[PDB]
Amino acid sequence: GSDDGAFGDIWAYMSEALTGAPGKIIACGMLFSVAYFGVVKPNLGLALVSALMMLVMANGEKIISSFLR
Amino acid sequence: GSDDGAFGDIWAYMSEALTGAPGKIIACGMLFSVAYFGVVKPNLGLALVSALMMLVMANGEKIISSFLR
Amino acid sequence: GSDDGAFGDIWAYMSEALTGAPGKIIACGMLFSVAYFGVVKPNLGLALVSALMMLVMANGEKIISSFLR
Amino acid sequence: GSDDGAFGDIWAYMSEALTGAPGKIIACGMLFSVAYFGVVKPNLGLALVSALMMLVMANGEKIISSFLR
Amino acid sequence: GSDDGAFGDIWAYMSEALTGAPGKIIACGMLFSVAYFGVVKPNLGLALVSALMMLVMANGEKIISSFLR
Amino acid sequence: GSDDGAFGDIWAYMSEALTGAPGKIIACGMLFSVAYFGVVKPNLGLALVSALMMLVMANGEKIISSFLR
Amino acid sequence: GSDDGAFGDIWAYMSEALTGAPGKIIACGMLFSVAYFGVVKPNLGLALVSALMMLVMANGEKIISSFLR
Amino acid sequence: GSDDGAFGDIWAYMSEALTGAPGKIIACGMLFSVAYFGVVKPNLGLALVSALMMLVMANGEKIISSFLR
Amino acid sequence: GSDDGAFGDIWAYMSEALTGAPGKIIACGMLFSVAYFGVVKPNLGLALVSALMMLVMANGEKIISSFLR
Amino acid sequence: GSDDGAFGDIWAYMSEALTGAPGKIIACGMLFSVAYFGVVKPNLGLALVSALMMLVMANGEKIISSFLR
Amino acid sequence: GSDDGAFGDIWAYMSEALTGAPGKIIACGMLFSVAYFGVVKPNLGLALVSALMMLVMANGEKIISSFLR
Amino acid sequence: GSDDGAFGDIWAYMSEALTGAPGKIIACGMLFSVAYFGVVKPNLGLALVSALMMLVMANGEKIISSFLR
Amino acid sequence: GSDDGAFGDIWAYMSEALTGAPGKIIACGMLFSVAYFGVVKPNLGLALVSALMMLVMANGEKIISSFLR
Amino acid sequence: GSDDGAFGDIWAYMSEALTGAPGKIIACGMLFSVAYFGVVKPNLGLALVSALMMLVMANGEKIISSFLR
Amino acid sequence: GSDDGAFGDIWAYMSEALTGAPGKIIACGMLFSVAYFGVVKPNLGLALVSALMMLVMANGEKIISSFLR
Amino acid sequence: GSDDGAFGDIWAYMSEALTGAPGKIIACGMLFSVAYFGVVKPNLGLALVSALMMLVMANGEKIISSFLR
Amino acid sequence: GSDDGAFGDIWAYMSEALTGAPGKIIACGMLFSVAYFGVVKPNLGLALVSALMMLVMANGEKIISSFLR
Amino acid sequence: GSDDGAFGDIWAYMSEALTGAPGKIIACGMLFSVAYFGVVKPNLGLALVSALMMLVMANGEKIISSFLR
Amino acid sequence: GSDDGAFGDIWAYMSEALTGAPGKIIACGMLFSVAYFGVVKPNLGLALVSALMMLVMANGEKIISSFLR
Amino acid sequence: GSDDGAFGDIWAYMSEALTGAPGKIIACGMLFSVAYFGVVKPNLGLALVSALMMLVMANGEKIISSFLR
Ligand SMILES: CCCCCCCCCCCCCCCC(=O)OC[C@H](COP(=O)(O)OC[C@@H](O)CO)OC(=O)CCCCCCCCCCCCCCC
Ligand SMILES: CCCCCCCCCCCCCCCC(=O)OC[C@H](COP(=O)(O)OC[C@@H](O)CO)OC(=O)CCCCCCCCCCCCCCC
Ligand SMILES: CCCCCCCCCCCCCCCC(=O)OC[C@H](COP(=O)(O)OC[C@@H](O)CO)OC(=O)CCCCCCCCCCCCCCC
Ligand SMILES: CCCCCCCCCCCCCCCC(=O)OC[C@H](COP(=O)(O)OC[C@@H](O)CO)OC(=O)CCCCCCCCCCCCCCC
Ligand SMILES: CCCCCCCCCCCCCCCC(=O)OC[C@H](COP(=O)(O)OC[C@@H](O)CO)OC(=O)CCCCCCCCCCCCCCC
Ligand SMILES: CCCCCCCCCCCCCCCC(=O)OC[C@H](COP(=O)(O)OC[C@@H](O)CO)OC(=O)CCCCCCCCCCCCCCC
Ligand SMILES: CCCCCCCCCCCCCCCC(=O)OC[C@H](COP(=O)(O)OC[C@@H](O)CO)OC(=O)CCCCCCCCCCCCCCC
Ligand SMILES: CCCCCCCCCCCCCCCC(=O)OC[C@H](COP(=O)(O)OC[C@@H](O)CO)OC(=O)CCCCCCCCCCCCCCC
Ligand SMILES: CCCCCCCCCCCCCCCC(=O)OC[C@H](COP(=O)(O)OC[C@@H](O)CO)OC(=O)CCCCCCCCCCCCCCC
Ligand SMILES: CCCCCCCCCCCCCCCC(=O)OC[C@H](COP(=O)(O)OC[C@@H](O)CO)OC(=O)CCCCCCCCCCCCCCC
Ligand SMILES: CCCCCCCCCCCCCCCC(=O)OC[C@H](COP(=O)(O)OC[C@@H](O)CO)OC(=O)CCCCCCCCCCCCCCC
Ligand SMILES: CCCCCCCCCCCCCCCC(=O)OC[C@H](COP(=O)(O)OC[C@@H](O)CO)OC(=O)CCCCCCCCCCCCCCC
Ligand SMILES: CCCCCCCCCCCCCCCC(=O)OC[C@H](COP(=O)(O)OC[C@@H](O)CO)OC(=O)CCCCCCCCCCCCCCC
Repeated sequence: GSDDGAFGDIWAYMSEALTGAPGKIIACGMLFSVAYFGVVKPNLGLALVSALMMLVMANGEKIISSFLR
Repeated sequence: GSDDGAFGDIWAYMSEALTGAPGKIIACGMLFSVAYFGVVKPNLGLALVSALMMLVMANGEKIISSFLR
Repeated sequence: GSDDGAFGDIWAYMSEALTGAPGKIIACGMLFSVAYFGVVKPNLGLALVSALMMLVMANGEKIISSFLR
Repeated sequence: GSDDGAFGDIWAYMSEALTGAPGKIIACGMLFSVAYFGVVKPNLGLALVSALMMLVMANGEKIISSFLR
Repeated sequence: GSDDGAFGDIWAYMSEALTGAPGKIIACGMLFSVAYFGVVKPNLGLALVSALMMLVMANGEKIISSFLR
Repeated sequence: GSDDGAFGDIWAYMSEALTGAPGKIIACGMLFSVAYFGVVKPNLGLALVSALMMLVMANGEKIISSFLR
Repeated sequence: GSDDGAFGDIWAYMSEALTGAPGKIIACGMLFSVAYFGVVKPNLGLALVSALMMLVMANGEKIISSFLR
Repeated sequence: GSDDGAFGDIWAYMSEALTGAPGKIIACGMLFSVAYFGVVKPNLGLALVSALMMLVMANGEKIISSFLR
Repeated sequence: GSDDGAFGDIWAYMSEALTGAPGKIIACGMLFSVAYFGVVKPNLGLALVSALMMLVMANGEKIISSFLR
Repeated sequence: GSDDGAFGDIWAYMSEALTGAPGKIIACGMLFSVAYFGVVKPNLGLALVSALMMLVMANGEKIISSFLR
Repeated sequence: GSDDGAFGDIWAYMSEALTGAPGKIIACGMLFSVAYFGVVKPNLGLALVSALMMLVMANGEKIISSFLR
Repeated sequence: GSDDGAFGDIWAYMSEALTGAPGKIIACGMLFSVAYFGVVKPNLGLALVSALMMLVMANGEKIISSFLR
Repeated sequence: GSDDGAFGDIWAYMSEALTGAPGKIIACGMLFSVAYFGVVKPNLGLALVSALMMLVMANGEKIISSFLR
Repeated sequence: GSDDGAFGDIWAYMSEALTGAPGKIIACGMLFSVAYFGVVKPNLGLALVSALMMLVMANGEKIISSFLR
Repeated sequence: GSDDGAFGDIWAYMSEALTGAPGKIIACGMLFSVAYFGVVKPNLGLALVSALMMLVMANGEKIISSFLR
Repeated sequence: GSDDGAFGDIWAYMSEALTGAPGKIIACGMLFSVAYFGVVKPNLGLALVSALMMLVMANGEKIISSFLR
Repeated sequence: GSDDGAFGDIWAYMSEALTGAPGKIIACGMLFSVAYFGVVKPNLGLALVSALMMLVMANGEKIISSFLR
Repeated sequence: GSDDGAFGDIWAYMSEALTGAPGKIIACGMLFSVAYFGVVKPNLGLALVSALMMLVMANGEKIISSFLR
Repeated sequence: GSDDGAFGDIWAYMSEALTGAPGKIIACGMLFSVAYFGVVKPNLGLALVSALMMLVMANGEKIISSFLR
Repeated sequence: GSDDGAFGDIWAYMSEALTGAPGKIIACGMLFSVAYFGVVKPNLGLALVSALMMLVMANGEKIISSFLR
């Protein structure tokens, strides 16, 4: 596909925000949720799942660009 | 069918936008939704479903052209 | 029935447009709707229903000609 | 009743047009409406209702001739 | 990614709060839960798991910044 | 009741279509739905229910003719 | 009441059509609807309700004649 | 009141037609409507309401004669 | 029943697609789901259930043709 | 069945991804889960079950192609 | 209250029908529903609730006459 | 207020009919509705609500006379 | 109550069908469900509950006739 | 009860299928489940329970016919 | 019972697979489990139980055919 | 058709105004409406529909010229 | 298209107001609605949707100018 | 954008009220809701979500001004 | 923010009521719920969670004033 | 906080009822539950936990007043 056009700016902003401030806020939210739910039931596996989700987010733009040319 | 006519330009724009900027924006929206809903309930299967939906979107024009000659 | 007459040209245009540019535009609209509604609730079954509707559209002229001789 | 008279030609034209070009145009309109309304809410039952209406149209002249002798 | 933008202040507040007062409150909650559940079943391994979770929290901002550029 | 009359052709077409192409299409739709919903939750009991519904469809004309003389 | 009069023929036609071709067409419509809605949600209870409605239709003329003398 | 007079014949005809052929035609219409609307939404309660309306019609002349002496 | 008619092409396409590309895609989806859910809870019985569902899909057209003549 | 058609590309991508990068990611996830759950309860049998699941995944395309012709 | 008047016949018919044929039909409907819903989830408590509802129906006329003098 | 006047007879008839034949017919209608809706969802609480409504109807004339002197 | 009237035929048909073909079909459905759910969790107590439900169905007409005179 | 009627064919098919191909498939499913669950926990008592369930299935039609006359 | 019908192919495949490749895979799984659990607690009696389970599997089709005629 | 004549100037002005200032004003009105209605119910699909309507407006002159020669 | 003409001032005012005071008022309205609806059901995803709508509004003039030349 | 104009005062009032008395009232409402819903189900995570929503509200004016220039 | 204005009195009342009579009533409700749910399952940890929620309520006004200036 | 106001009476009643009749009823319920569950599994530790919960209830008003000024 083409990254330009009438919606090029919106797509660019979303792609940079995926690894930018909103993405970091969401990742910090996952970290806070993992810490909070670990008070009663300590489970560090959810931390690993959160790290994997962060890795997926870091590669989200590449995946989208590969699937949608 | 025929890709030309009075509505040829609209169809062409929609077909290129399916894998273009609007399609990439929608895919980034799916990625953001997967990241956001994973804060409380971490579920990486929805990421796989989103990848499959992106693959379907990448093949949408081919499917439409095959069904509608 | 008879495909000719005073309204033969209108019927011919509609029959070719069912699988032509307007039909492809409508199918692309279904694909866009399926992609958009899958952001919050991923559901690939609606994609299958859309494919079935496209198959029905591809056979619409045959069905109409068979029912209305 | 009698199919002839001063209005025999009008009745003949209407009876042939029920399954002719105007009837096929109306059936194609139903198909287009079913396809269009299926973009947001996919519902293939309306296609079945449209097929039943087409079947009724194909038998309209017989029904009219049976009721009105 | 970029730490600035419209959501830079929110991200900064969350990053400092991860190791700040809310994070310390959550860690104290884990300590209280470990002490309380140890009344009937004494288990100091959960204290070690809580310490590991605190160590993860102390490194949460670094992990998020490394994954999300 | 009587199978003939002004609506005899419509009733005949519907009765043959119950076990004909439309009925087979609906049964294939049930099979596709059973296969699709079995991806996340494998449940072969719905296949048995679909087979029972197909058996009911195969006997639909007999049931209608018995109830409505 | 009296089954004869100026409207005796209309009443006779309606009474025979209740269990005749129109009634059978309506019952086949219920069967088709039950089959179609069972694709996504298999529910054979609606088939039982349809059978009960067919039984009511088969006794409709008797009920009307008993209530209206 | 008095059932005779200049309008005695009209009143007599209407009173006998309430439970006669027109009333039976209207009741058959209610039965047909109940059967038709039950194709998509099966609801046998409307059949009970129709039976109650038929019972009211059977007692309409008595009610009118009691209210209007 | 009859495999031909106005809906013969749709039925043929659905029957071949049951064991064709869409059916294989659905089966691959079941395999992916079995692999994904086996990360946390390894359960190879769901693989056997998926194989049985694939066997049912391979025999779906035969079952439909046997039930609906 | 046929591997080609409108959905041939999607099926091909899924079949190669079963043993490709997504399949390897899922297998690495199983390995990570086995390692993590072995910290408190060492169980190398789950490693054998994971190896068997990997073997099943390596043969998934063959199984699907054999069941669905 | 008074059981007679212009609506005495309607009230009498309804009171006898509560324990008459319509009431027995409704009770048989409850029995059929209890049997049908017990196929997947066997629950004989709903049978007890249905028996209690039948007991209430048998005493409905007495309750109405006691409340409404 | 005054119970007499030009509208004294109408008010008297309505007050006696509230607990008379029309009121009993309405109460029997509530009982029939409770029985009918209990076929699919058994709920005896609606019977209690119906009994309370009957009690309100039995006291309707007293309430009206107390509010409107 | 009275077994005759306008709804006597419907009540008779339902009473005979409770122990007739529909009742036997429902009982066979319970047997099939018990067999199917016993594949993963063998539980012969549900067979006893199904037998008790069949016994209740065999006595349903007697219970209805006793409660509703 | 009576084995004939509008639903006689459905009941006959279900009764023969209880000990026919579907019943044998379900029994083979129980055998496969017993074999699979015996890999980790060898328990041949579940095989005896499965044999008893097969014996119950072989006598299901007799039980249904005895309970429902 | 009858081994043929709409489900004859599925039953045949399951019966041959009981002693075929899936059955041999399950038996090899039992052997692997016996070997693995014998590392810490050597117990050759579980090998005898596994051999008995294999013997039961080899006779599963005969048992099913004898119980279900 | 011919773009010239007595009404050539009016047609030219309307055609340029479709994509000119009035068309842009109408499109801005759609954007304002989408923003305003999104305050209570956020729905970005209406933005996509508005973009499609803008695309239709951009091609309106071509469509009119193609249909009306 | 042309931004000038008789309606150039209106279009200019609307374009500047989209990102001006009215647009900021509408965005503040979305923020207030998100805060208010979060009192009973806390949902920060609606905040993300509101941010995306604000981003769309910021690019509305560019989209309109690109679609309408 | 421009903060001045005819709607500058309204925008200024809304921006100051977001962090002013109405915003504080809404935040106190969230605190009251969190306290009230914690009576039956104690959940302090909703307090964290409320704090995050308050942080978003404190940065709402900055976000709006950044998105809408 | 500013604590004064048109809504200053409402905000003041809510802030004092958070630690006033309504807040104490809610805290007593939490204590009553903890006591009541401890009858069957004694759990004093919920008392600690309730104390923490009370501490949060005591600091709610400070948190709101800090977040919303 | 302030113990007076519009809700002062409700708070006073709740505070006195915590150690009054409702609190004593709840404590007696805990004693009855401890006695009842001790029939099969004698456990006097639950009596100690109940005594501690009673001590907490006796100090509930003091705790609430200290936390909420
Ligand atoms: C101020 C202190 C720093 C924040 C500390 C805590 C942050 C919260 C995360 C952990 C709480 C976990 C326990 C929750 C307890 C819980 O049950 O939560 C339920 C609540 C609702 O989430 P869902 O809608 O997924 O849940 C549906 C049901 O679960 C409803 O209960 O979850 C959230 O709202 C938290 C996720 C937000 C995380 C993403 C936030 C970032 C996106 C927005 C960024 C701002 C956009 C601004 C645009 C203007
Ligand atoms: C420019 C970018 C490419 C377009 C991207 C998106 C296209 C829109 C489709 C997905 C949006 C889905 C979410 C919608 C959200 C939504 O609620 O939509 C509601 C809106 C109204 O649809 P209905 O009238 O079916 O809805 C009734 C109620 O639902 C009203 O809300 O749906 C549409 O207008 C979209 C369907 C148009 C699809 C067919 C268009 C092709 C036909 C016209 C071709 C041109 C004819 C020209 C003749 C001159
Ligand atoms: C006042 C005295 C000092 C506090 C002492 C005890 C503190 C509680 C911790 C130990 C209790 C353990 C036994 C619990 C017994 C138990 O079953 O708890 C269940 C309860 C609910 O937790 P989850 O939602 O994880 O549980 C789901 C199910 O388990 C429900 O039972 O757990 C908590 O609420 C405690 C965790 C809060 C810990 C994090 C608190 C800090 C985050 C909030 C900070 C304030 C944000 C303010 C924003 C305005
Ligand atoms: C040609 C193939 C054979 C037909 C196959 C399917 C037949 C349709 C039945 C199943 C579709 C179910 C899903 C529908 C999806 C759906 O939403 O339907 C909605 C549509 C409208 O029904 P209502 O007006 O009850 O609905 C009001 C709203 O629901 C509108 O949506 O229902 C029908 O038209 C079907 C019922 C007709 C059945 C009675 C037909 C027989 C009466 C006429 C006989 C001819 C008289 C001729 C006189 C000249
Ligand atoms: C690109 C990489 C290759 C794909 C890898 C993964 C594929 C996904 C399968 C495994 C995910 C399992 C965990 C899911 C996690 C999960 O919770 O999923 C939930 C989601 C929704 O499924 P249901 O509607 O059954 O679920 C209802 C609720 O469970 C909603 O959560 O499931 C799916 O969408 C996956 C099934 C699609 C499988 C069939 C797809 C093939 C049909 C469409 C073919 C295209 C038609 C095109 C027509 C134009
Ligand atoms: C960054 C470091 C490298 C990653 C290290 C760890 C990876 C996680 C695996 C081990 C954690 C085990 C303990 C978990 C603790 C746990 O309770 O997990 C629960 C969580 C939810 O899984 P389910 O939905 O199966 O669970 C349902 C309930 O168990 C919820 O608790 O499991 C996962 O999400 C992990 C499986 C993902 C494994 C497959 C990932 C690959 C598929 C996606 C590939 C990307 C697709 C991208 C498309 C855009
Ligand atoms: C003949 C057999 C004995 C009757 C058996 C059943 C009686 C019906 C009650 C139960 C049906 C419940 C399920 C209904 C299914 C249903 O959806 O009903 C809908 C229908 C319309 O009621 P509404 O107008 O309240 O409903 C508005 C919407 O719900 C329309 O669907 O309800 C009725 O007509 C029943 C209430 C009549 C009850 C009061 C009747 C007594 C007043 C009239 C007395 C005669 C006056 C004569 C003056 C000349
Ligand atoms: C063709 C082969 C012979 C049939 C073999 C299997 C028959 C099915 C029974 C066992 C399946 C159990 C596992 C199901 C898996 C399952 O989840 O089922 C769910 C499905 C829906 O049942 P409910 O509506 O009770 O369930 C609500 C939710 O559970 C939806 O999942 O259950 C049925 O449809 C089966 C009961 C029908 C049994 C009664 C049928 C006889 C009444 C109709 C007679 C015909 C009337 C014709 C009138 C025209
Ligand atoms: C292709 C190779 C031959 C097949 C080998 C294995 C067959 C599967 C049996 C053993 C697996 C045991 C471990 C399962 C692991 C497991 O957890 O299974 C769970 C899954 C769901 O069963 P339920 O719904 O009873 O379970 C509810 C929860 O347990 C969900 O996990 O069980 C089945 O689907 C297997 C039973 C099917 C057996 C009956 C099949 C025959 C009926 C259908 C016949 C076709 C009808 C066609 C109509 C068109
Ligand atoms: C690649 C190397 C060769 C494989 C070596 C080891 C194979 C595993 C057997 C021994 C492990 C024993 C210790 C396990 C440790 C353990 O705790 O296992 C637990 C795990 C789960 O089994 P269950 O669901 O019976 O257990 C329930 C709980 O025990 C969960 O822990 O057992 C299995 O998955 C192994 C049985 C599979 C054996 C049957 C496999 C053949 C059927 C599938 C054939 C493929 C179908 C394909 C269809 C597409
Ligand atoms: C003074 C304090 C600062 C204001 C605080 C709150 C502002 C309201 C926003 C949040 C309320 C959310 C809950 C509402 C509850 C609710 O149900 O609202 C319903 C109400 C009606 O909206 P719709 O017509 O979309 O709704 C149709 C149905 O939902 C009717 O209920 O929504 C609005 O009016 C709010 C949106 C206005 C937001 C845009 C305002 C800016 C445009 C006008 C600028 C002035 C133009 C002046 C020209 C002279
Ligand atoms: C008179 C004796 C003293 C009161 C003793 C008990 C007080 C109740 C608390 C413990 C019951 C726990 C077991 C409940 C069993 C239960 O299931 O409850 C369910 C019920 C509904 O609560 P939710 O809406 O959170 O629940 C949703 C679902 O759980 C519905 O079941 O909970 C409450 O209503 C209790 C919380 C009220 C506590 C706050 C009350 C103070 C706020 C109002 C102050 C007055 C405002 C006046 C303005 C005019
Ligand atoms: C008449 C004889 C004297 C009473 C003897 C026994 C009293 C019951 C206590 C011991 C039973 C223990 C075994 C239960 C077996 C059991 O499973 O119980 C379950 C049942 C439900 O409790 P939960 O809702 O905590 O349980 C949720 C699930 O466990 C449901 O099973 O527990 C209670 O209802 C007992 C607690 C009431 C105790 C508090 C009562 C005082 C509050 C109400 C005061 C009146 C307010 C009036 C306002 C108008």
